[PDB]
Amino acid sequence: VEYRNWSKPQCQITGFAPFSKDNSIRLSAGGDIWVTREPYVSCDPVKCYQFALGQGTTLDNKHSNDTVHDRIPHRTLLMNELGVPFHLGTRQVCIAWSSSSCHDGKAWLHVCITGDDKNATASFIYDGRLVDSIGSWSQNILRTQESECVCINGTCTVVMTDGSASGRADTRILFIEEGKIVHISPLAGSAQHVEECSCYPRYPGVRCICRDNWKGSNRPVVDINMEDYSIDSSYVCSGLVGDTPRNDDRSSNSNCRDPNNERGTQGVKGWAFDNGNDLWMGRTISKDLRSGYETFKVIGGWSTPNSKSQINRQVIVDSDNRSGYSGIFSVEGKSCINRCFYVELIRGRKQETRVWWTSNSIVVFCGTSGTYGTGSWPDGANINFMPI
Amino acid sequence: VEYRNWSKPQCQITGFAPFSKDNSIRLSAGGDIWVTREPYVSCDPVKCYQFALGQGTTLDNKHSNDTVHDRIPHRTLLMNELGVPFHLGTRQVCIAWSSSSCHDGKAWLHVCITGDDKNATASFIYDGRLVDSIGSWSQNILRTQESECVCINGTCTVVMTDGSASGRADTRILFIEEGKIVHISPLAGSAQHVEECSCYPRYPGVRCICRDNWKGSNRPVVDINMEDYSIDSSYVCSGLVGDTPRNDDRSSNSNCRDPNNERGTQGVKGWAFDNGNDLWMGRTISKDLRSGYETFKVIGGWSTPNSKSQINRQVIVDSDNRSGYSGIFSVEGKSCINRCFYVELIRGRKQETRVWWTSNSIVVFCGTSGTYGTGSWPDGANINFMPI
Amino acid sequence: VEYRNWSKPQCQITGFAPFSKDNSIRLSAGGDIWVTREPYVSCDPVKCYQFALGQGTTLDNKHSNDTVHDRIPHRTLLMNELGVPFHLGTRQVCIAWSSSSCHDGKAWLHVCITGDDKNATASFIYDGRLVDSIGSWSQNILRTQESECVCINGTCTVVMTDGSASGRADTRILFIEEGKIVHISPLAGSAQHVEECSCYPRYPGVRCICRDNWKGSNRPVVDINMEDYSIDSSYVCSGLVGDTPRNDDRSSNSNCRDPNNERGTQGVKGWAFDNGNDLWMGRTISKDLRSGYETFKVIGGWSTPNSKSQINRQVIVDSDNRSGYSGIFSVEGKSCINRCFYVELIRGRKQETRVWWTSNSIVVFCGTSGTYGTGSWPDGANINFMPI
Amino acid sequence: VEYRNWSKPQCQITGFAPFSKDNSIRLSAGGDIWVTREPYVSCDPVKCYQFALGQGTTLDNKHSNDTVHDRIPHRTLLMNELGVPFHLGTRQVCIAWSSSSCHDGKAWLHVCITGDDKNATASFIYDGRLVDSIGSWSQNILRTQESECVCINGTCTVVMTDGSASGRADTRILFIEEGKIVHISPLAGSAQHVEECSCYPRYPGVRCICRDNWKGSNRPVVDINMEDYSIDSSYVCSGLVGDTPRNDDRSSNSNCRDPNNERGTQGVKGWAFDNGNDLWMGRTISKDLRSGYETFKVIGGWSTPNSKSQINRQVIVDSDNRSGYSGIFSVEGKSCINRCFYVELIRGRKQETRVWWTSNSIVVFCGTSGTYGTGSWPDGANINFMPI
Ligand SMILES: *[C@@H]1O[C@H](CO[C@H]2O[C@@H](C)[C@@H](O)[C@@H](O)[C@@H]2O)[C@@H](O[C@@H]2O[C@H](CO)[C@@H](O[C@@H]3O[C@H](CO)[C@@H](O)[C@H](O)[C@@H]3O)[C@H](O)[C@H]2NC(C)=O)[C@H](O)[C@H]1NC(C)=O
Ligand SMILES: *[C@@H]1O[C@H](CO[C@H]2O[C@@H](C)[C@@H](O)[C@@H](O)[C@@H]2O)[C@@H](O[C@@H]2O[C@H](CO)[C@@H](O[C@@H]3O[C@H](CO)[C@@H](O)[C@H](O)[C@@H]3O)[C@H](O)[C@H]2NC(C)=O)[C@H](O)[C@H]1NC(C)=O
Ligand SMILES: *[C@@H]1O[C@H](CO[C@H]2O[C@@H](C)[C@@H](O)[C@@H](O)[C@@H]2O)[C@@H](O[C@@H]2O[C@H](CO)[C@@H](O[C@@H]3O[C@H](CO)[C@@H](O)[C@H](O)[C@@H]3O)[C@H](O)[C@H]2NC(C)=O)[C@H](O)[C@H]1NC(C)=O
Ligand SMILES: *[C@@H]1O[C@H](CO[C@H]2O[C@@H](C)[C@@H](O)[C@@H](O)[C@@H]2O)[C@@H](O[C@@H]2O[C@H](CO)[C@@H](O[C@@H]3O[C@H](CO)[C@@H](O)[C@H](O)[C@@H]3O)[C@H](O)[C@H]2NC(C)=O)[C@H](O)[C@H]1NC(C)=O
Ligand SMILES: *[C@@H]1O[C@H](CO)[C@@H](O[C@@H]2O[C@H](CO)[C@@H](O)[C@H](O)[C@H]2NC(C)=O)[C@H](O)[C@H]1NC(C)=O
Ligand SMILES: *[C@@H]1O[C@H](CO)[C@@H](O[C@@H]2O[C@H](CO)[C@@H](O)[C@H](O)[C@H]2NC(C)=O)[C@H](O)[C@H]1NC(C)=O
Ligand SMILES: *[C@@H]1O[C@H](CO)[C@@H](O[C@@H]2O[C@H](CO)[C@@H](O)[C@H](O)[C@H]2NC(C)=O)[C@H](O)[C@H]1NC(C)=O
Ligand SMILES: *[C@@H]1O[C@H](CO)[C@@H](O[C@@H]2O[C@H](CO)[C@@H](O)[C@H](O)[C@H]2NC(C)=O)[C@H](O)[C@H]1NC(C)=O
Ligand SMILES: *[C@@H]1O[C@H](CO)[C@@H](O[C@@H]2O[C@H](CO)[C@@H](O)[C@H](O)[C@H]2NC(C)=O)[C@H](O)[C@H]1NC(C)=O
Ligand SMILES: *[C@@H]1O[C@H](CO)[C@@H](O[C@@H]2O[C@H](CO)[C@@H](O)[C@H](O)[C@H]2NC(C)=O)[C@H](O)[C@H]1NC(C)=O
Ligand SMILES: *[C@@H]1O[C@H](CO)[C@@H](O[C@@H]2O[C@H](CO)[C@@H](O)[C@H](O)[C@H]2NC(C)=O)[C@H](O)[C@H]1NC(C)=O
Ligand SMILES: *[C@@H]1O[C@H](CO)[C@@H](O[C@@H]2O[C@H](CO)[C@@H](O)[C@H](O)[C@H]2NC(C)=O)[C@H](O)[C@H]1NC(C)=O
Ligand SMILES: CC(=O)Nc1ccc(C(=O)O)cc1NC(=O)C[NH3+]
Ligand SMILES: CC(=O)Nc1ccc(C(=O)O)cc1NC(=O)C[NH3+]
Ligand SMILES: CC(=O)Nc1ccc(C(=O)O)cc1NC(=O)C[NH3+]
Ligand SMILES: CC(=O)Nc1ccc(C(=O)O)cc1NC(=O)C[NH3+]
Ligand SMILES: [Ca+2]
Ligand SMILES: [Ca+2]
Ligand SMILES: [Ca+2]
Ligand SMILES: [Ca+2]
Repeated sequence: VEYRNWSKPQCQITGFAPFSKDNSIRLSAGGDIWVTREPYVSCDPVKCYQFALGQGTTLDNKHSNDTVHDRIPHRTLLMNELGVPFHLGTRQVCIAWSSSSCHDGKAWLHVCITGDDKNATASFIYDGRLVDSIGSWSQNILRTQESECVCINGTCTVVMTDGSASGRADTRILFIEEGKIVHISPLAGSAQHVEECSCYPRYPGVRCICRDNWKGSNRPVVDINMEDYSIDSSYVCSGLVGDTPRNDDRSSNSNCRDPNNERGTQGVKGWAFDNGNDLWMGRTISKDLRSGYETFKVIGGWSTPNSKSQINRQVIVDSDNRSGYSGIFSVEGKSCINRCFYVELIRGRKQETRVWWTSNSIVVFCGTSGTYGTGSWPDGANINFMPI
Repeated sequence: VEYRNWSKPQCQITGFAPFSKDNSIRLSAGGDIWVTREPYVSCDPVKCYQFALGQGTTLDNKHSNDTVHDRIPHRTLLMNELGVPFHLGTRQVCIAWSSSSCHDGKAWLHVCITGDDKNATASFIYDGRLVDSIGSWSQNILRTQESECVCINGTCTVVMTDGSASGRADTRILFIEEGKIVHISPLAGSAQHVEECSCYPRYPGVRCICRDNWKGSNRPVVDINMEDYSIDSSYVCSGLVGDTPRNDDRSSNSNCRDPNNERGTQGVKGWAFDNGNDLWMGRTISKDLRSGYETFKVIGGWSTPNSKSQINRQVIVDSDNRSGYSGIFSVEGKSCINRCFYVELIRGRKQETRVWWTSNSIVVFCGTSGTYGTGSWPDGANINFMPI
Repeated sequence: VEYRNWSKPQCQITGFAPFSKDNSIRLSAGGDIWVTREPYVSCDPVKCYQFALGQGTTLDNKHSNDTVHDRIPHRTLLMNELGVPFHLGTRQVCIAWSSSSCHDGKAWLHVCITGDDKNATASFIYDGRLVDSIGSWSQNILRTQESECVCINGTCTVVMTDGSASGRADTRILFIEEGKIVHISPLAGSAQHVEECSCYPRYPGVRCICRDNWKGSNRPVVDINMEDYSIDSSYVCSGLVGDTPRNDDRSSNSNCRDPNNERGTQGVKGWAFDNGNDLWMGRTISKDLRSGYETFKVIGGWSTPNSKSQINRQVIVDSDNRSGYSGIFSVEGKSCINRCFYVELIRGRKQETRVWWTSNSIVVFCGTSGTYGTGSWPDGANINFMPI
Repeated sequence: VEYRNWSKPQCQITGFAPFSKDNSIRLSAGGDIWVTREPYVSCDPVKCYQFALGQGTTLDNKHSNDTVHDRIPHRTLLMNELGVPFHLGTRQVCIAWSSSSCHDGKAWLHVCITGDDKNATASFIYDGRLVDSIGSWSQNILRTQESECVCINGTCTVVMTDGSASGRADTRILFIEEGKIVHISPLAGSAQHVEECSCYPRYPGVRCICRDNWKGSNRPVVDINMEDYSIDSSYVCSGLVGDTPRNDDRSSNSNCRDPNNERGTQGVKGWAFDNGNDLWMGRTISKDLRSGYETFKVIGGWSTPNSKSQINRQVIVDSDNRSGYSGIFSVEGKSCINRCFYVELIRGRKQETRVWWTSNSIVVFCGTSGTYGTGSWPDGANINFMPI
């Protein structure tokens, strides 16, 4: 077993082909399936596994009541193979409410976070044993990537933030190799609030399209240099730019430099990636809520400030449907490394009222160089059918 | 791991011995088991796995209502080992309503199809990652083999059709090696409507006994040359010839050349195979419906037009029982490659009315050179016992 | 992987130590667990697996009604590891109502029998594929060992009988190597009715303590020579001799030669083994029914006709409890090959009336050279608790 | 595969980081999960597995009624990977009410105990087969470690006691290598009643912090020499000393030599470990009951009699919550061997009355050299939600 490093050109994609779905909510109406949220997937050198943060209970349990709450001690990192849902025999990889996982080539890595909001502990597990841990550095809800981290040449990198969500915070990028932290570096560059980074490998470094939860609808970029521990911020030029809440497409701005101050506050985890001066990107269909999902390439979306010219769009989830979080995950090809993405479709309480629980299901597509068609692959759970 | 190529003489069989059954419907009355249809099996160099197209739900679910519909986004390729039914921990290999799977020796291949009837995408997955994809080429429900494809010397071949079911259509045979499409060839020869091909390897090529859904009760043959990408049609000489609806055994014709124009329209996926001038073949017992199943060798059924002389018959499912789809699957012996076959036994709605769902179970036999006996191995689900 | 041959001295045992139990019935009252009967276990070079003949249904199913019947098409060979019960994800190894399984060293072997009582087929599966098959030879319920077969030097041997249960029958001993039958030999020696043989390896041959279901309470012996295909009968000298029904211990006879004609008819599968002139043996506690179980060595029980002198007894199941079938299974030690045994504890219909199903659970002990204590490890299912 | 021996310096810890939890009780309210108690975990060279003594039944079973009883024949050693709970497909490793398991490097070892209180049998299983067994030596409930045993250089060691709980007893330390007992040695030194030893490897020997159930609140030490078979007793100097019932922290004594005679009788399995003259140790928060849990290092707690000076405390379970048994388990690092610990959280009958069953769940932390935070990770099962 050699170490991962990703020195292959990114695959020239043409859109996204259908790749997987797990129907968690439908099956939850007839079967013992876990209550989760905040999902993600990450492929080890051999196969893709699907993660999520389960709430120490199953859906048709009485314990499902009030799962809208994000943090509880009885929360853990569920992990199965991609395709197989989170049933009663799923292992619980660690105690956690915030997470991230990667695979350096040799073995896994799971940064699991539990504890109180004021003082928390992030445990670093690698190869199955616990190797290190870190304390909160600002006493306000220490959180992490919420998706797959990336390891180049034996060294994994996960960005982490602790401070206030809608107010400035303290973010740093830890370089943790073999489960052991061998460096920490704070944020540098023009970004105002970095939360929930979707990070992909781009030789010889790492890139992150994150979540400004305080000042902007535009998305912060974070650039990590694995050979130097140097950090850099920016923003996505895309005039089309998409977080949620969002302003409007003809009234949205971005200069690639600083928050657009357009409904900035609040948001959702998202993703995007470059191709020269072009930017492939996902977004919910709506500016106001997390309903439906759409992908498209924005011409000059990576190098020209405020470019709002799009080519190649695909509806992933129909506008009359729910979505939520989402992140990108990349996988090595035998020639180039492709980039795929997952999309969490949340059902239940707060939005939906018949029921008192909150859980999600997933869908996932992958970049293709070939031709494709059309559709809308959503949840499919009649709320009147579902228990509670 | 070397590549498959199948350069062994086909085993001289004498009938079919009992091999497997999975009791899916019975167990569905007491346990969380998936709703499926369109099953099939395919043996990797080591063991046989059983596939099916599950409808994003379990049987004793409220989501089971109205599963007679063939296509929905919440449809996926379930896959377990042969014998173990599709329970709540079965992985969902991909999103799909139409499918096919093979194993080139090194790894698997799954051509999964989803999307709209007017524009669909067939995703090609190999070794776990997504390698290519293809768009619909005629805007009318792009479909595929519905059983195992065959790979000789590193190159897999799946025939595919898109166009109208009862009217002519556009069929081609794609040669897709390593998940990557490296050729496409359209249909050639005398066949009028090729759907649902049961294809087996016959060195140094591939043969397919399919489904003429528009003009004939006789079954179309398709011949693929792996070394040339050349195609050829014919029809099965068997005067006995069997699709469904079928005309009558004393009133059925076939000239090995073109549709018999005897109740031609509509049909069902089926199978058959040669042995010199002889043809071993399965068929439902009835001309009108898919009830019961029978196998037998037709003397001169492969080389003499309209031969209706049969030797060696076996009742697989009693005439007072249900059947449906069926396909052949072959497996290499340590001397010759045998040919086995599966039979889908569908229960539920449309035919059966007490319940509102549609699902199947399976049985499967294998060619033998030894002696055998008698029986009728069907479903076994008292509809009055079953939920809904 | 080399072939098994067993050229090690049998371990000098001193009684039986506790080894495993699977609580199938208790767990069946709260969980989806299979309905079975006729269990057995067999250790592959690495670990012990537990088999049984499940009735195509789960216990808290409505299909469980009337499972007292021994034969149905919807019957299969369930197989899990020893300890893990037969839950909804257990694979069904083949279609069968009568069975046997062994492991030649390289891979498994399962002689599975289905079909009609008048004409049946015994399918021979090895290494996962189907290699051969055999037809009934007398038109009256073709049956086999019902426990593990034994393979010495690449050649497996399973004894088989077809004919009437309580009247004479046609028994032969087939030598089936690599799934392929390479010889058959009929019965020889003094035995009158051989059914359900418990066969263990005794270099350089095989020995079987069976079930005379027509003329005797004494148990028939069967001796197979792997190097010659020669057969030999006898009977167990033990005056203590135990089948069921049995006569009485002070009124029981055996001359090691022919049926004692003492309640002879009917019986149950059982086991025993030699040690010089001594015979270790299991038996139900009662002469009339299958209730409780006891083991003990009978001094001179192997070489002296009618010896009824016992030393070293152990109650395995209390007299106020149920038992049933049982067989011996041996396992290689790093110095000598030990001999263990399983005991089927049947509950439900015929005997018990509250419920309408029939199923069993198991317990299993193993020979020890060390010291031991005392107990009674039975089922534990309150019939008033159980469903139906 | 080489043998374990543990010749690495113990890792200098700084407290305990969060490592795992399995939410068994919550999930038991919606799903088929086992009833257990007396849990523990033990890491094989590759991954950690979690053990427990299940009561031959599931929680929402009617058989769960009256599981407060410690011993029944229908009791077995459940074993899954750490994280995955004990669901219906968990294997039952052996019949047992008292247990211990270790891994010599090559394979496992399970000392399983069943039988009557007056005469019992402890079966020794290694590599899957049964190798030896031992009889009770005093006719009064033969018991063992109840946690992981330790094997240095091919030889495993489990301490064992048989005699009266609250009165003196007969304890010895058996050295059982390859499943075979190759020595036994009785207790030596100053200890009065040794029960439930938590034993960790400390090159080149083994150390055990046990349970004086008759004369003291202080905890007995047991020292085993693997190269000599020599034993030695002591007591923990910690004035803070903690068993339950306990006296009071300002009124508790210990001289490292003999029982403090302070509420001595009764107790609970516990743990502790040295670091020079310092002693890291767990304890329930309360002197009277098993509620809540706390860890801390006691300055001079290993070498100075009656030292009650503590530094570095952590609340693991809040004082308003339940705990119970607990043991230490160590795992090798790539530089030093760390020490972790598990904590059983029992719910149900005796204490809790709404329900009639008794079962536990678990939490588990691991030593860290890094920084940490704060919390209380308990069960989380609303007793009003739970069945029965
Ligand atoms: C789900 O929970 C809600 C409130 O959330 C918490 O409730 C706790 C106790 C627990 O479930 C935990 O999981 C959640 O964090 C329950 O809502 C209350 O239900 C009663 C039902 O009667 C409402 O009506 C009034 O209640 C009293 C008893 O409380 C009755 O005498 C009368 O009916 C009275 O009219 C009450 O106003 C509800 N409160 C809120 C804030 O909505 C809910 O019942 C539960 N539901 C389900 C389906 O599981
Ligand atoms: C299964 O579904 C049928 C119709 O199929 C769809 O129904 C939707 C809503 C959903 O289940 C989806 O899965 C299917 O695609 C249901 O049939 C209708 O049921 C009512 C029951 O009352 C019939 O009677 C009349 O209905 C109204 C309410 O609709 C009542 O006030 C009166 O009883 C009235 O007489 C109605 O005519 C049915 N329609 C059809 C086309 O048959 C069915 O109930 C459902 N069944 C089960 C057992 O799951
Ligand atoms: C289990 O089955 C028995 C008989 O065995 C078969 O039954 C079939 C239909 C199916 O279950 C299959 O699995 C078995 O091979 C059932 O017994 C009969 O039950 C009725 C119940 O009412 C008895 O009473 C009389 O029956 C009629 C309807 O049949 C009613 O109007 C009246 O109550 C009437 O008094 C009948 O005499 C029973 N027959 C026998 C031979 O015992 C049984 O009900 C079923 N039980 C359970 C708990 O699953
Ligand atoms: C759980 O068990 C208790 C007692 O424990 C044992 O019970 C056996 C039979 C079995 O469950 C085994 O698992 C346990 O070791 C049951 O308690 C008794 O229940 C009755 C219920 O009615 C109480 O009231 C009186 O009982 C008679 C019938 O026994 C009725 O006519 C009247 O109601 C009468 O007032 C009785 O006093 C209880 N005994 C004790 C010692 O508490 C319990 O019912 C059962 N419960 C559950 C929820 O599973
Ligand atoms: C990235 O990893 C691969 C794995 O070794 C390194 O390149 C391969 O390594 C050898 C020789 O370099 C052979 O496996 C192939 O020639 C290389 N590629 C592949 C796909 O096999 C590569 O050197 C590493 N990257 C860097 C920048 O050092
Ligand atoms: C990943 O590994 C390669 C493999 O060694 C690194 O490339 C080497 O760089 C060092 C000095 O920095 C040289 O000694 C080697 O000769 C270079 N390459 C190879 C293929 O040998 C590369 O820097 C690493 N990547 C990162 C991001 O640190
Ligand atoms: C089909 O595959 C086999 C796998 O290699 C090729 O034949 C075997 O290969 C070698 C030498 O040819 C040995 O494994 C045996 O002599 C061959 N057969 C078997 C069953 O082992 C074979 O050459 C391939 N077919 C063709 C037409 O090239
Ligand atoms: C499968 O592989 C064999 C193995 O090479 C092919 O047979 C060879 O054909 C080429 C030229 O076509 C020759 O160079 C080889 O010498 C031939 N055989 C062998 C055993 O070496 C065969 O064509 C392939 N089958 C198909 C259907 O393409
Ligand atoms: C039975 O099988 C074993 C497996 O090979 C044969 O004996 C072993 O084989 C070699 C050399 O004979 C070594 O593995 C050991 O010396 C033998 N025993 C063991 C336990 O390892 C043995 O020869 C076979 N029996 C006969 C009768 O030929
Ligand atoms: C099991 O195998 C051994 C291993 O060969 C057999 O013993 C050999 O017998 C042949 C002639 O019968 C000789 O050529 C060998 O030299 C003998 N033994 C060995 C260890 O080489 C033995 O017969 C076989 N057992 C059975 C029951 O057939
Ligand atoms: C404990 O086990 C290890 C496993 O072999 C022994 O030390 C290692 O063994 C070799 C040479 O000694 C190499 O694997 C490393 O140098 C050693 N340590 C490790 C972590 O790999 C060691 O000798 C054994 N202990 C004793 C006391 O003999
Ligand atoms: C564990 O194993 C080592 C490895 O051999 C033991 O150390 C050896 O002791 C013997 C004599 O007692 C010497 O022959 C070796 O040369 C010593 N060490 C090594 C690394 O070779 C050690 O005693 C064993 N541990 C225990 C607790 O018994
Ligand atoms: C730790 C935690 O609660 N994470 C969240 C989960 C969901 C969630 C959400 O959007 O529902 C918000 C959360 N907060 C953040 O991630 C802050 N960036
Ligand atoms: C895509 C799709 O719906 N496939 C079918 C499934 C079943 C089905 C059937 O016969 O029930 C028919 C289908 N149509 C075709 O296969 C056309 N050849
Ligand atoms: C084929 C079949 O029915 N086997 C039996 C099962 C159980 C059974 C029994 O004893 O319940 C009897 C059977 N008959 C035989 O084995 C004849 N020796
Ligand atoms: C064999 C057995 O019953 N073990 C116990 C389990 C639990 C238990 C307890 O504390 O609930 C006590 C037991 N007795 C002992 O361990 C004596 N040290
Ligand atoms: Ca925002
Ligand atoms: Ca037709
Ligand atoms: Ca008899
Ligand atoms: Ca005490």
